[PDB]
Amino acid sequence: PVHILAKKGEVAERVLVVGDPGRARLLSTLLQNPKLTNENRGFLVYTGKYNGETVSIATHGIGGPSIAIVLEELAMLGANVFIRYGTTGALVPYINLGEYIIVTGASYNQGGLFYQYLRDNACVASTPDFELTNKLVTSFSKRNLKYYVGNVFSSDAFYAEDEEFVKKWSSRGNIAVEMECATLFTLSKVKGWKSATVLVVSDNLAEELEKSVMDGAKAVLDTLTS
Amino acid sequence: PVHILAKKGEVAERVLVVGDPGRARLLSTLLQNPKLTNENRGFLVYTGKYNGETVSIATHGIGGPSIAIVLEELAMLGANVFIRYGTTGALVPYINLGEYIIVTGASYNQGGLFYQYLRDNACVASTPDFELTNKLVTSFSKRNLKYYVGNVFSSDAFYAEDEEFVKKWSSRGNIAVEMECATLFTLSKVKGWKSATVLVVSDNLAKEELEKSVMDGAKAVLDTLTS
Amino acid sequence: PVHILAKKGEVAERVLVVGDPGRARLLSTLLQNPKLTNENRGFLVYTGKYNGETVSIATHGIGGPSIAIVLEELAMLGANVFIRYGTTGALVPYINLGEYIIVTGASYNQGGLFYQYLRDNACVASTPDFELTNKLVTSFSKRNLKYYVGNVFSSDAFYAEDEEFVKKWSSRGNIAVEMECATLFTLSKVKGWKSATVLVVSDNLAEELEKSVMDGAKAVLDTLTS
Amino acid sequence: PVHILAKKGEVAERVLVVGDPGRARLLSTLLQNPKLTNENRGFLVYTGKYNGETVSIATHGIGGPSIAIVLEELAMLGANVFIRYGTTGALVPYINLGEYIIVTGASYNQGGLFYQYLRDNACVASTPDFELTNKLVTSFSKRNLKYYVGNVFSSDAFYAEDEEFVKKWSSRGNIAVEMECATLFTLSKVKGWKSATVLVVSDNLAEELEKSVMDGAKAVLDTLTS
Amino acid sequence: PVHILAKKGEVAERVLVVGDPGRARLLSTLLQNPKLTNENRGFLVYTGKYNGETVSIATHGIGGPSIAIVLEELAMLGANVFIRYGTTGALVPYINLGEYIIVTGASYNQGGLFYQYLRDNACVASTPDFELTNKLVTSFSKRNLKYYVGNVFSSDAFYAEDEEFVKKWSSRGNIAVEMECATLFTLSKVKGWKSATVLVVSDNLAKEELEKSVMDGAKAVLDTLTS
Amino acid sequence: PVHILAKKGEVAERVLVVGDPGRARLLSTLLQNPKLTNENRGFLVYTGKYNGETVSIATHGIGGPSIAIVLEELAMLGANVFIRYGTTGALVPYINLGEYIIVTGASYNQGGLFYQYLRDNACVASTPDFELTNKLVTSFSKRNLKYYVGNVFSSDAFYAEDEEFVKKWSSRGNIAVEMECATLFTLSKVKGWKSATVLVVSDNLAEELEKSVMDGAKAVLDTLTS
Repeated sequence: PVHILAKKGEVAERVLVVGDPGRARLLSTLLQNPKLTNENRGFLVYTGKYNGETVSIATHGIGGPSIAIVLEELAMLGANVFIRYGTTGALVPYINLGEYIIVTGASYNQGGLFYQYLRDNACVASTPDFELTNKLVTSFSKRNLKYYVGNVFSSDAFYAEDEEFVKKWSSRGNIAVEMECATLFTLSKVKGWKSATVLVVSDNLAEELEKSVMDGAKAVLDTLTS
Repeated sequence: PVHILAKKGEVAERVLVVGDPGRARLLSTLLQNPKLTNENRGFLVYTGKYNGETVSIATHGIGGPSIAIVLEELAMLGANVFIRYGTTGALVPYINLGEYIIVTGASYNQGGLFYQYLRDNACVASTPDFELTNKLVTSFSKRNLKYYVGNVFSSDAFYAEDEEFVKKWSSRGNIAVEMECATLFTLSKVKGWKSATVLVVSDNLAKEELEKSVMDGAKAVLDTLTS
Repeated sequence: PVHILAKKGEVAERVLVVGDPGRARLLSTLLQNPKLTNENRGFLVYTGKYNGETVSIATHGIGGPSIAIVLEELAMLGANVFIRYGTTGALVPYINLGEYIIVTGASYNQGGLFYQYLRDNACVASTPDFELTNKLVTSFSKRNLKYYVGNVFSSDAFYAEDEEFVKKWSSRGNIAVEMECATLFTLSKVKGWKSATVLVVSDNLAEELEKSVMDGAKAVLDTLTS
Repeated sequence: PVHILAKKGEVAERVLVVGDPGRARLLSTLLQNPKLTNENRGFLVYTGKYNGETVSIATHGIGGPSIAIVLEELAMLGANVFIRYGTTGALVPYINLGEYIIVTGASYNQGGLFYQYLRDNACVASTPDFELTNKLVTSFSKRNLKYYVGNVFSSDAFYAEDEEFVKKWSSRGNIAVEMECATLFTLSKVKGWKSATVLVVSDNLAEELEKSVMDGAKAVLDTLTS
Repeated sequence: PVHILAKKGEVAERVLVVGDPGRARLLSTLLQNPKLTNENRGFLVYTGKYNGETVSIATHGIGGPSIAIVLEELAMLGANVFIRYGTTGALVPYINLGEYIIVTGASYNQGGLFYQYLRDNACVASTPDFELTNKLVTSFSKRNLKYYVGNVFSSDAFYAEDEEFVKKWSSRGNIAVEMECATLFTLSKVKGWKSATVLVVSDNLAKEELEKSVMDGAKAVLDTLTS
Repeated sequence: PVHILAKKGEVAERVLVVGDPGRARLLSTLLQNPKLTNENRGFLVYTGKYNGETVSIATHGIGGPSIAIVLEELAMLGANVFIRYGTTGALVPYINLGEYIIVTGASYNQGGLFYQYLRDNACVASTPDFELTNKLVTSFSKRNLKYYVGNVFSSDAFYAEDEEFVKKWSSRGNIAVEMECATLFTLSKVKGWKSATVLVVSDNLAEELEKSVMDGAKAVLDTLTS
């Protein structure tokens, strides 16, 4: 690997991936004896223990191309189970800020990265691992956290204008919008990794936040070590 | 409707859909007082009771265009919950004939029917209802039936040649191939219906037996539909 | 064959295909000594004689994927000449219910089945056999039937909405809409089969009907056996 | 019109179009009292009489974009019936040099010009006028000419390489390759013009020629004026 | 070649290409001892000298398919440097009729000719040779001619309707529209030829005069080609 | 802006953008009185003076989606001139490590981000600003640095396999491969910003490095303030 410079044995098989390096550092506090194993290119990676298991928390930056690079290199270092923990904008009225969304699939526009990996324009089912996702639901339910289960649209252009945005994507079965779930799910299916995702609603297109991010992180870490 | 000619209220809200009219007839014997509510164009639809609950068993033919028409017309007659029960060809070697596959998503080639409904070529997530699919897993487990959970490729050309077929679709996360799950899942997401699918493995690309497998799984699906 | 379980020798080289099993059974009364050679999966197939030749009438269901399977299996049993006889909705105001349309070509949205068979998105000319089609015109003339010759749009989504449907397809040279001739024509040109199509107008998007179907069926049978 | 500077009244309703200015000049000798009504940009157009009717012979250059412009301008001047007469390379072994191909449809790769005119990638049936085409068959028969009826592939890249060229297009129902009938047919169906095409085989990818061109030209003129 | 029927060595390595045969003839009078090296199919090609250097002026007709054939055949006859000199319609209001546009790149709709040459739908950068384009800017500046530098949209359908034409292409970084730059640039990149383009503005979508503009710019192009 | 939290007046009109936060910090040393104006999400942005002008050095992360976000927000804060300074893998034999490439255009696979911004699949010319790029050449020439001018392929999948990679892209006129030039150029053309790019060759697919990066940075800063 040329972006994540951690040595083999420094990355755990179980990894919690976040887009914001700042969140990676903040969540490392939930691990026992956390150690920084990479800082190159801003991709902070911490490794420690939790619930009798070794786990790593890694930064993936923003966008499909960026997360694909991080997942590929972490895998080269031993990782094989990834749970995405990010933020999202809800596309439906009833979901409130600070609540969570457990992702069941990802809609996306074809092209670029997908074409290079799949070699044609087939719409391959972009879904998380069945069992891992159910473990997430169980964990969030045990911690009495309010969540919704559903598909999300993985956008590549956060600023491209679309006057029909909310109605378009929500009418297509998506309850939220984010940017890297489709890449995570599809690449994992091709590579044989087990992946899932949970998002914190930080906006609704249709301190309390710190509490939300922290609460959800504990639930994800429980899932990763169960 | 112009294809399904059922009379007012003859169709249940929950429907078990199959591609073979012969299977619809056969499975209708699992229902209490089954009645033939439609026979037009060969699309046999029966309605009766299972565990005290009213349900229908409907024929959808072969292919996306056919199942789309049947789902649209059943919905106009009052249906809003659909569980497809079909046959499939496995794409991986560890799955045996007669076992079952509970579908979690569907891969497909874009264009045609999807372009007309979606209005562009976006790859909209073609997935079943989460809750309903989990209920199916529970039902099959309770009846000690051997199943696998995974995605399938919904093909439009049964006889089209592809020398790299198995490796291509299996390397893409699909464990089996059939022809209408992608249409079922996507149209349901768009129209607001709750759908799911269970398939009986009849071939592995990697009669008494088949009928027994079909009958055993049908009970598990019906349990789910009336739960 | 997996869906049509007729024994080889029971399917004629000349086949009249219809989408409705009910029409197959009704039209079988026009043959001499008809025998049901298949009913599996609802695909009724009858074989008998008409003006000195053996002919089969087969059901193809609805949609490209369905007719493709039926055609491939009938061919594996010995069929090589197909004439589709179905229903259609006119796209132009001057065509009346009960009249006929002899098809000269089919417009279609590419993808799916065409991509699997052609291996790319080329717009292969989807046309019927020239000779067979002219014989159809001659047969319908001889019987004094009212027909029109033109292209049709083979739709894959009967219920999908399009606010400009009639204007769009009629301005693209199509005079009616149906669902399987694009598949019939293209697959035939690829496999080397001789095919054609006649449609009965049952709607105009822009007793008598029973007689319309029967009258045109006789014209089609004369052609198949000419 | 911007490219064809003929004055209105100088272009006939019936037009024989050829790609080579030189063939336009040569074939003008078959008309009575021919007059050059345009030479701008090399697009020679001649107008005269033949068996009681006024007819024009026009040059269309090479390629879809070129013929599209010429057709649009000839139409703005009063033309509404077009018959292309060009050269082609056979894709099947039994067709010999000097023989003719009466075109029934055109296969093409979508995009560019078709996207600009149709507004999306729909595979609109690219076929000639049914009546006009049958009249061509009759005319060529009467003159005892050797012809074949079939589809052709309208290529946009004469020199692009394709190791499977002949096998691919011949297996797709095409018996010859040319460059502008897909444009001719589709644009005609959209604009409401009546069009057809006959080609002289000058190569087989799978004195005498001068006479072949002249013989078929007479057949085409009889059709245009029938 | 089967379209350009020139005899051995009658075509120069450097060629000024134009779409109008009439312009080729007219500009040939700027050359020392001009000779007509081809007239087949109307594609007039002349060869002569300019500033002691041998050069050719060739006709390419209209559209990508036509210019591709002509460029391929000229290259088979020894040409490897091409500068297109055509006419264009401006897409922005500040450019006046008779002024010039030195092209830096070409926008285009995919498919057809590009698919056959590139073998897929990748958007390969359709740009001219950097060095040659800079030489054109210098040449035009030396002759005090009014020019603008920018990208153009290479259209395949002159008469196809588009109610949002000007705003669409101008908002996409294009300052003018014509029909064969995309083909010229892309084919040249693939075949190893050095190409560039200069256009005379004959219309703004936002005879004596035109001929003068055409003549003045032709000298600047010829200076560049023989530099 | 929600990713780059710098206040208006804290970002200069002229910006040098790099993918690696580490390079942003290292190059800030070349500015007079540099100040850190943003660190949120790891997107380090420094602002200072150079050659009598105010300039900013900003981090854009990896990939089209990531750089699009950074450019959009910097623009919202006043930036309008951007020069990309990154690393690349050469696709041609003759270019050596440590040397530079001044980009004249970017090839790319359509889809995702481009579709969302352009609203269809047109291949819009992805080129840098003419004048700015020439200023770069002048600046690199004045500092006696070895550079090559040419197009690059902007890949979205750094790890997707392609056995024909080098020959494919180099035969298409690209001399190097990177990941965000196409997004930079195209978005700038749409938004009206002036952009350019120079890359340091760090690999050839067909301390000394520190020196190369530093030398090139001075040349880019000269260009930005000229």
